[PDB]
Amino acid sequence: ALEEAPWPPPEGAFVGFVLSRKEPMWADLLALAAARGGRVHRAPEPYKALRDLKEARGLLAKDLSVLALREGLGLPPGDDPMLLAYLLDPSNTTPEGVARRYGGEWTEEAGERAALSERLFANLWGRLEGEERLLWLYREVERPLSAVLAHMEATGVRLDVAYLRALSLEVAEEIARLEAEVFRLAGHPFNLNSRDQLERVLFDELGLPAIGKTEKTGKRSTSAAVLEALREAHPIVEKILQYRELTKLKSTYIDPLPDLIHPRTGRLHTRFNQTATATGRLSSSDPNLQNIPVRTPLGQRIRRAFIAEEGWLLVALDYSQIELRVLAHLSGDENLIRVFQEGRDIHTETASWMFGVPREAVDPLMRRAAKTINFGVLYGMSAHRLSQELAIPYEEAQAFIERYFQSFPKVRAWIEKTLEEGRRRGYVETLFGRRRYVPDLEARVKSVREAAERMAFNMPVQGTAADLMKLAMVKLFPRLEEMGARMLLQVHDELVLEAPKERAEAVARLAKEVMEGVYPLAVPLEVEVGIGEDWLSAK
DNA sequence: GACCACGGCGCT
DNA sequence: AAAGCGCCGTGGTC
Ligand SMILES: [Mg+2]
Ligand SMILES: [Mg+2]
Repeated sequence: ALEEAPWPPPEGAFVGFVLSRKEPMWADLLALAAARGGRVHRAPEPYKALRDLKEARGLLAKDLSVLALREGLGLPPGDDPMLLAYLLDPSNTTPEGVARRYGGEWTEEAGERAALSERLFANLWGRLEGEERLLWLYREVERPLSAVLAHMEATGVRLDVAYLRALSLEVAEEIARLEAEVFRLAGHPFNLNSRDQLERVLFDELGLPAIGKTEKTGKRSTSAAVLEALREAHPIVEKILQYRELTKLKSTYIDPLPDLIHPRTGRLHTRFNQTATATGRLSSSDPNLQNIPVRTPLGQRIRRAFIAEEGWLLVALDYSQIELRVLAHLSGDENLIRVFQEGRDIHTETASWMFGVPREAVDPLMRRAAKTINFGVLYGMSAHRLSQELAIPYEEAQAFIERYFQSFPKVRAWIEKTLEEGRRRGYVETLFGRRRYVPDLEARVKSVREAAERMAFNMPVQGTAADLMKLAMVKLFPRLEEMGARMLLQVHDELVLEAPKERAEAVARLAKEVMEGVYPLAVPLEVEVGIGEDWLSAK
């Protein structure tokens, strides 16, 4: 029930391929095949074979499409059963799993993969039968978006290598001064990178009171938060906090990034994973460029390393208070929609409160602090943690939480409805109908249940913002190609583009408009836009 | 070398 | 009682 034919596969066939490694940009195409009707075609010389295809249909189409772009081809990605599955159940994140759940085994033979892609698409496509809403998301968002992600990955972003190279030597020296002090304070050297060794030193050798425990092993935590609480109990704590910062940045960004520069491009190429999140957001792997530093001074110094090619400019666009505007539209809370209809900003307002300064005195750093608070409280943070963090009394934190929700009466009602329906149906959905199954909504253990609920009511808000960003990327991409501009990165509610200096303004202008008008809501969407030679200056 | 579980921590 | 991610050392394998 599956014969073999000479390479030349008929049009519309599903491809199957094997890579030396999972990164499309660094991978060696080991094998390539195709499956159609009831037979399979294997290419004797894979690279040569790529030229024959007109489209990539099958598991991980975008990835082969990326490698294709890397070789000068324009093979756009088409149907991909992974996208259908992801839409049926966001827990379908890997081929291994999707193949086992929907009909087969993910092997290492290209032929078998092409055959697998075909039968999988057939079964999954049959399951979406009637799911008009998921069908809309597939054809109007996911499938086209895959093409967008391909170009983004293949294009990559420029990095100032010698800059980070020198930054490394500089920080290494500061790390040395910090570890050296810590050791003097402890009275003896030990591996500071080891949480276990630091536990003993802090809680046994020194007489510092433990503040909390780790989740799976119950050890006394040495988290930055636990360290905050002990900042004044001993001189060694501040030191460890700075060591933690520097080494985190150094080992995670400063040193690894310069070594990931592809030779044929001289740019960094990240993976944009389309089926890896339970809410519908994307993620970046290998170089995960969705978590590049930005808070601290050294963090900012690192972001300054992402630069535009000579003669071009980076254009950074970011939705304003994105998830709050979504909540207003989902909850229907008129007081909250009025906030936006009146051009207000909850982050600036919370910041004003936090630091005891008039709005107009809040800086971007203070406002950034307030966002974690606003979203922390919205999504479930406890009075206890809130009081701890802000460093205020329990009652003062308990009051803020009360006022917050009392101020937007409809939000809690919406939350409550999202859960009831979630309990009955077994899943929750976004504005466009993206679904996430949350069975634990009925666990008989409060601990597990309430955690399940927090995950449950957050999905529609985070997911909807995701649908929006993806939709916008799909509408924006073609407009950019015609203007000679390129899309480089996506950071959940942010886009980083690269445009020739003579068009950077028109591009910024166009992107902003495209994004703000993506899908009109009961509240306007505002996009902040910036232009500059490096990512930091862009925003 | 190649992986994994964890505690941590960078970003949204 | 914030949610969603991926990556880095440490320990401990294999
Ligand atoms: Mg934003
Ligand atoms: Mg953002």
